[PDB]
Amino acid sequence: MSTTDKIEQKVIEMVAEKLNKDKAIITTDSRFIEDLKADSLDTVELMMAIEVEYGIDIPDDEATKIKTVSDVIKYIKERQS
Repeated sequence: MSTTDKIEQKVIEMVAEKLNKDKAIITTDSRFIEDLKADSLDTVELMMAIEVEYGIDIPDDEATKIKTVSDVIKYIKERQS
């Protein structure tokens, strides 16, 4: 049995709290960065909430490795020690 599976279905609640994206907007290719025009000073805390929530770390280098629903579950997965 694996718990990570719950992450693939829980991600919706994550991305919804990360960039304040409504559940009716949560999409795999959610480009909130462009559509919502997520500024830099804003992404600082917005993206930070992903570290205090998941309890992991995500440097600028991997900032684009957990932005998408498929990348967040694909990265955080292998990242989860």
